[PDB]
Amino acid sequence: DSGLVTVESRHSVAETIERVAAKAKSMGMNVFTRVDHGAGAKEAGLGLPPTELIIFGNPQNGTVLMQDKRTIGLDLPIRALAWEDGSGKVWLTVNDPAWLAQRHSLGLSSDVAIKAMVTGTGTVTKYAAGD
Amino acid sequence: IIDSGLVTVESRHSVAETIERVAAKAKSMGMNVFTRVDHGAGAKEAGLGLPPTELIIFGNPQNGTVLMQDKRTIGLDLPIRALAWEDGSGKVWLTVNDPAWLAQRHSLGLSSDVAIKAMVTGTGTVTKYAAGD
Amino acid sequence: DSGLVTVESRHSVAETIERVAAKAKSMGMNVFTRVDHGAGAKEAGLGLPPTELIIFGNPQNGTVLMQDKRTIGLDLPIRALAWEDGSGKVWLTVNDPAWLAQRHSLGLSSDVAIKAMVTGTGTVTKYAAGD
Amino acid sequence: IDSGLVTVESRHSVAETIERVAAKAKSMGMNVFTRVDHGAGAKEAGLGLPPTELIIFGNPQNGTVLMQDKRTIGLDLPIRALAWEDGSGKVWLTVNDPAWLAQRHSLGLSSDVAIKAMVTGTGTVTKYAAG
Ligand SMILES: [F-]
Ligand SMILES: [F-]
Repeated sequence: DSGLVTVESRHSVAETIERVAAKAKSMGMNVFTRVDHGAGAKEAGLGLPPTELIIFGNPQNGTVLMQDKRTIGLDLPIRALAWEDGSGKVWLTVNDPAWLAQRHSLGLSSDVAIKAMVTGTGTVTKYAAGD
Repeated sequence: IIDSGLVTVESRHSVAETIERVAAKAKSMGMNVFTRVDHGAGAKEAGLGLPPTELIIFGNPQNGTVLMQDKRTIGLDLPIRALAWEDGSGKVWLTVNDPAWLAQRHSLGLSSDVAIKAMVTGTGTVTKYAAGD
Repeated sequence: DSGLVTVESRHSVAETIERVAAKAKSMGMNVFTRVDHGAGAKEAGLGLPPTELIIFGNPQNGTVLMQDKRTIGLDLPIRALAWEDGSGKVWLTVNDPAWLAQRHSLGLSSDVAIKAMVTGTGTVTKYAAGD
Repeated sequence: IDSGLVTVESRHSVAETIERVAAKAKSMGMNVFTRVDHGAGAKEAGLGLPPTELIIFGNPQNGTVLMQDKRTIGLDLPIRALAWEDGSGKVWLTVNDPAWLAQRHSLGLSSDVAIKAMVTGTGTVTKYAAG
């Protein structure tokens, strides 16, 4: 399994990302940065449809994860990719937190924090992609 | 130290200097530095303990765009990420993704082989310089 | 004579910043970062209503200004501040580019770039603050 | 009258001067918000500009106090510093005079301590970075 969770969005790429930020902030998560992959492609002289990455998370929860296995800090804070395919359909892609826990071999001390990350990712993803 | 696409080497420098060496070597190769995330500082703002731990995000947009033209989902795992972190015994480690592992995860095709090899070269060169002396 | 331009916004602080970003990108400007002053006050245990800064600009235009007087790079890229007052009213505050031209003693070689910055700041502000 | 710009010569390259700003600032408990490579934006624009980099950093607790007095100073916060190399190879570090910013936004007497802290923070960081 890849651990990639991709859902269709009812909004454009820009609006989907702003819905991720708005919902993450309202649940007390910080927004760290946004990486406009589409704009980077345009400056390289290459073609790419709208593609944006947003990085967000709750450092309280992420710290407990890293206290168990520090290498998960490579994959934190939470990342979400909104992108438009060639047909004009918009998708929203995130990591399955349980898959991330398996990747870094997290233990029982991370259990509550993983479920918090599962709930946070699901709530933000469902809100941002739905109406 | 390799497991599940994670590559970890020991660094001869502090966490801060290791991240500075990542940024310097990447910029000298024409790559851009996108952001830095101080996980250690975030732990302190939360009132929790954590040794120095810092993430840096960098890469070459020309190479990354070619990968995303193949499978867009790899844009979730780009730009390149590196984590410098100090353990309890005072040792400093540098952890990066194996680019060939990230290519499998997103099922990249033959048309990405040149760009994947370039990503492997950039990752290995930055990591060797940052952790070495 | 502060060189501050402040107009009422028809949108919330978050929505006003989103409209700044969307309008800037559609005009070929890059978005460099966003600073959530209000969230920074909350992390410090202090009170502050919604307050957000966004930094954006066109490097082609900004480079011309810095080729003239490099110190203007301290005040570039373009900055915009959306903020809510105690009554709930939202404001959008930007620098007058002509005032920025005076602060750094720009010359005739920057005239086209200053006009472009005046046009860019004016177009982004009216769109974001207007409905 | 005045410009409010303080420029000192640095003994280090542009990149090293900026990294020394970040290192000193973070050691004092300030956050680093972003860096803007003006020189890279010039090369991407196809224009010639020597190395030029901006860094944005500050103490959000001290910034919040100032913004509680006059919110518009949030347009000019967090603290900004510009390292740049001239045509002869000399590197300069340019910052805002915090007292000049207090004048610009008409800060009152209640901000005087917070203004002094910004003066101390700016001077301490700049002396280390350029010296
Ligand atoms: F601009
Ligand atoms: F500050």
